[PDB]
Amino acid sequence: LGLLPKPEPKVKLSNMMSVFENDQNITDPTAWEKVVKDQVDLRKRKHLEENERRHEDAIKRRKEAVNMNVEKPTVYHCKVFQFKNLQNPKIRFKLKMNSKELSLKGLCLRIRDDGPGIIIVVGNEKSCKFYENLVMKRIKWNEDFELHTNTGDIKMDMHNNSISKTWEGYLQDCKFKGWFMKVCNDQDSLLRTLGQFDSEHFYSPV
RNA sequence: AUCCUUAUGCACGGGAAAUACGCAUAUCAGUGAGGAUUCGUCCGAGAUUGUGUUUUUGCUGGUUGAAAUUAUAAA
RNA sequence: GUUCGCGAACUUCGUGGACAUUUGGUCAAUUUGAAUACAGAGAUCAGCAGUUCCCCUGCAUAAGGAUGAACCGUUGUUUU
Repeated sequence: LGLLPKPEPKVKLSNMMSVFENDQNITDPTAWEKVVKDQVDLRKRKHLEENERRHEDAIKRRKEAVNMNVEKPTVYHCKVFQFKNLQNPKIRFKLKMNSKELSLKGLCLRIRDDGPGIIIVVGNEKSCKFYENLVMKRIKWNEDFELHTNTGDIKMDMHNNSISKTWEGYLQDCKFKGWFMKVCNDQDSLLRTLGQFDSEHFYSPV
């Protein structure tokens, strides 16, 4: 009740020989072949083009969508860990980038660079879990690594270093505005820093 | 950001089948349908009824035949 | 009586069989107030898509994993 488009015959290289609606099918053999192969390509290309378009639009959406979603978080899972040492760059990098990725409110404090330190990680539960996994399974805090400096590249054998999850709880409010990794010269300083969020307790002296 | 799992949705592509595939102001149904069994047990999702098509829906193309047939106008 | 056969002088005598019958056989159609018709009016070949179920492939969403990536992050005259 329209004739707004038209419906043609879907040829392929197995039909090819059997379609006669479109002309030239034996007349101009290679022309016909080109047409049919070309058609097939278009079909495939169209499919691929469609996929590409979808990919694009999704991407466009996602950026906007993230920005839009400033939802009010009802409850925050938290996990606070502590490590004997982290003179490795790699571990630090992991802690950073992962945190950045996962909207992970928290920090990683420590004493005297080489000394022991704490991580406090907070957010949605899945993210927290992921972080924990990264800490415990993915990273080896008992690995031997290299320090790159001007004086010389220093080998750091650390079989002694280890990592433990202290806490794994739910915090009434997450007072951590972001992920504020730090170092301190002393324990008192560290404590003070911790209490900037009105919460010292996360640390555990052993 | 990279790789994978599942489900789905959209499609390319490749197949098989339409004896199949629906629909319901229906009756029942994981608060058990229908089935297994070595008999101790086991699987666990439709069944009943009614009914619409079902040697097929929608469209295209050819040959043909069919009989396939040619405008006006001035000297 | 009507046929076929055989014995005696086509023709005739002597003789042995067999001898029903009709129903089941109306073209329709049109023009009638019997004529026209005349058996009664798309075929065949071939694509494609649809429907269902499957498998693959790429994309999307949901979820859910796994993994990577250096390095530290935030609460009295020259360097003021």
